Amino acid sequence: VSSFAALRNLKPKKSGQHVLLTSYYDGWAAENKMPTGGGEFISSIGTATDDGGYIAAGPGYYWTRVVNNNSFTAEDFGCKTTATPPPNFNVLPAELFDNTARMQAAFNLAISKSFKLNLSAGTYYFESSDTLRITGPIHIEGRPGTVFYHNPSNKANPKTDAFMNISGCSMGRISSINCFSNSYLGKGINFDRSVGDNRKLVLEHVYVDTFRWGFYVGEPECINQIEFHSCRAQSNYFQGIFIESFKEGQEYGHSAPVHFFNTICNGNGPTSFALGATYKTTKNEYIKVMDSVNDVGCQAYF
Amino acid sequence: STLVVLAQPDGFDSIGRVSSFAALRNLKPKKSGQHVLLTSYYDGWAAENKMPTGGGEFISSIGTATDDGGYIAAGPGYYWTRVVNNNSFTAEDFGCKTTATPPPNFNVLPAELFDNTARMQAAFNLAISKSFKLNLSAGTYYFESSDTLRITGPIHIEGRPGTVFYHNPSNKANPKTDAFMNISGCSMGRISSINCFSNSYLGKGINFDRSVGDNRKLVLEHVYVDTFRWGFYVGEPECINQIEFHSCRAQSNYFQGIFIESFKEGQEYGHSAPVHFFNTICNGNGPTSFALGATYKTTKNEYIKVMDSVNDVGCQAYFQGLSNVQYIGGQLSGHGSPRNTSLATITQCNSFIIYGTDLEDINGFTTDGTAITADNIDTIESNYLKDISGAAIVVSSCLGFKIDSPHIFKIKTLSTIKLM
Amino acid sequence: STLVVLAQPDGFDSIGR
Repeated sequence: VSSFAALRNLKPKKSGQHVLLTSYYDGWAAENKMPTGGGEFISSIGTATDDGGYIAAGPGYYWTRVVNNNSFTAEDFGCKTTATPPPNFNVLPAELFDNTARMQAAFNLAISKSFKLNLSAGTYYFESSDTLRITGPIHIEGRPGTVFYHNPSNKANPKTDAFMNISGCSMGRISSINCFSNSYLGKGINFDRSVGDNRKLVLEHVYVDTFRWGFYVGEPECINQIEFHSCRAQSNYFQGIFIESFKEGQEYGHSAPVHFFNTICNGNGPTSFALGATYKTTKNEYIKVMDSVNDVGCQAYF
Repeated sequence: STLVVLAQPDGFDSIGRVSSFAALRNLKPKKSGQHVLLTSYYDGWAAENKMPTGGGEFISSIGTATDDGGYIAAGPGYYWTRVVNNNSFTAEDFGCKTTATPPPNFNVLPAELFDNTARMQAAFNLAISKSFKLNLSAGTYYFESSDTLRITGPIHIEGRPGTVFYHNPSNKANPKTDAFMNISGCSMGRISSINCFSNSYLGKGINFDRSVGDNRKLVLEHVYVDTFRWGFYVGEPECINQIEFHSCRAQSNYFQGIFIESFKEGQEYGHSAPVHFFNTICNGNGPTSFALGATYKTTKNEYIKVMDSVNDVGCQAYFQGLSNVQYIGGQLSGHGSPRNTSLATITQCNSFIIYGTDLEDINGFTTDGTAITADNIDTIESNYLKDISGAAIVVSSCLGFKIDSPHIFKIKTLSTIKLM
Repeated sequence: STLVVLAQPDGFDSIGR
């Protein structure tokens, strides 16, 4: 079978057939690259919810992937990578395909079935009004060169909306990812208790650059016993790490303990260039980066 | 004509398959070197709601070899061997099964009871012998056997969030003290992301021994041990040199979460050294009032009294006869009001150092079993001065003890540190 | 006839490598 859409249109004669899917999209050969996202599928007669990865549905039948070694790749869900842009201020990648909805379907499969998600090198681009959510324990493993690039153009509040939200991820691991935005807007990764506590989550080689805040925590009891190993927060507009369990006049609360091992915060804070900069969105709107002409910051705030 | 059928988009379905591993045992080859496909280890997955598992590709040989139930399927005068990819394989390749995870309540068993002990022993043997990594899937593996599961050499084991090992001690010869899992000789191994529990307050979770050799640089990561009698047990010298615990948890065990005792009184001196704990937690270990009154009902309808005596006490962690021990980060806490003499007890060690560990919530007792309240506090200080009890951390005959400045709270016993 | 050969439990062997 040539592509995932062709698979949706392929009607089986009997439940339990095995077929081969070469690649998720066709036309790799006219380009200069190899097929990706293919695999082996088995048919069933009945109804099921199409997923875009694991399950391909037609009228009265569906096809399910055979998953090997309890793991899969984001390409299995139709995500695409491209060449990485430089870290300069308003610079976007060369091709702009939005991966948010397909990557959300991939995260949902990894949390539901407890498969490990394998990411490849290159940049995944994200330009969506929705935040990417992790809502349970998960294994994610990238490669040296795995990049998540966030465009805040479509967010309802670009300055404060989060790119990625993590909640309830006990005993998970997330390794080898580089998130950056080139905008001085938004939160890189936001931790919440909207699902539960991230009780023994481990982040390893996670890098967050050029947002407004890199790692953000703003409520109690949501990062108990979290661990950061070899992580980096760099060149963010206010702080690299911002943890604030409660504000003035609010009920006391905390999270405890918190462990940082060989993590670096470097270059966070308003520079004179940043103070004067204006961000140009893909809809040709202009967003003033500064809040006030007297902005100051720090590397880490606990 | 037939090539036209084969070249259709669904032509791969016209290739045949072997339906199960037993069918593979009965498949006689015509010639050594044939290749065949095995759909799944067991058949009948389609009548259920779930996908094939444990299949792969096999190659035939003419001769004799010892069957494994995984790697090699043998018949009379021939056999079949799996093709293994990326030097790794899964427990399903050996016929293991998973089921839905029970809640952590006291005498609650899973819904389906298939015993995985002999097949998991075969898989461990293949991983140690050939140096392949073993991949485990989510769900519970159930274990109910008179034999302990043994690891006897260096190994890589990698589970998933939700991988559970459930142990039923009904068939053990001595349920109260028999180990579920024995580790020995595992230098440079790694074991990660496993949750073992028993719901019985009986047995040892993971026992370390020198029956094969030293566990010289074994690394345990995200290994949880719950509701046994002891979570991690060490009971002889020179068997955990340079071991490492990363992000591990021992929780709700009857006496201790961590029990290390190189030698007892009147025995020759010995130790293991160094020992490294990083961000590990022991919590809720010790005899609770429910546990003191509980009785375990076995699958054979026998009743086993959980208590040893009505004055049972415990602690979160117990270290004896060690040297150069570092406890970095982590937590030790008595959540649930178990009866504890202390949170940590240290005896006859050399250089025990605690860096910023979180200590909290102790419900204090003496070694006899006397509750330590305000009303009798003065009496305690007179009559139990020489007892190994009465503090959040009790230190006895330790050279080079050191604790920095952690946050401590809810200490309802006589003192915070006791030195003796 | 050849389809019957290919559909046997050891049919994958008849593919060359």
